[PDB]
Amino acid sequence: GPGIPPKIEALPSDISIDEGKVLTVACAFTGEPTPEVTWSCGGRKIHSQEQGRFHIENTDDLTTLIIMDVQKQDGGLYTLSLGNEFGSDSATVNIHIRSI
Repeated sequence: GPGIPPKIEALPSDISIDEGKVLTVACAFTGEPTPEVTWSCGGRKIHSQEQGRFHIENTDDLTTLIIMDVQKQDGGLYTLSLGNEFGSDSATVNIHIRSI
């Protein structure tokens, strides 16, 4: 086909979750060819780690950020960026971790 610039369908502005739980943030998108997905926090790319607490699952129209056993230190602004040959898009979600 002709190609389609990437577009984050929607990302929440804010999400609150209890400390100690597993956070799951799914976000739908469009783009052709499939956009490269980058999640970042503090200006730094988050890497999906088999043995860590942070995991990322990407498909052709969805990306899901997973944070296991969330801690207060995990709170903050997470940026999702999408890039392909026809353009880019980004959005930020503020993750709030609730005490106790």
